[PDB]
Amino acid sequence: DTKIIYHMDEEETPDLVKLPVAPERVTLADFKNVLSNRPVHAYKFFFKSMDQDFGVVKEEIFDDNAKLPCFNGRVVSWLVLA
Repeated sequence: DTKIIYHMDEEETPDLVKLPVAPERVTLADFKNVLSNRPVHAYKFFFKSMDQDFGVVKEEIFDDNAKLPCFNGRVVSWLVLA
């Protein structure tokens, strides 16, 4: 029910995936499990979100059970190595 586009440092273009789960209740784990071909543990994972005080920001999220920020119905992410 929910589509996250994500960016890689070493890719000309962003990827776009859809997860079964709903826009809420969708969590870092969901996203991670859809990336079986990638070495997930080596990455950091930032998500575009709206902070009520500073506006648009790239929020880092590290807990598998953390809901993912949605920017206008859309989850937008950046993967980075440690």
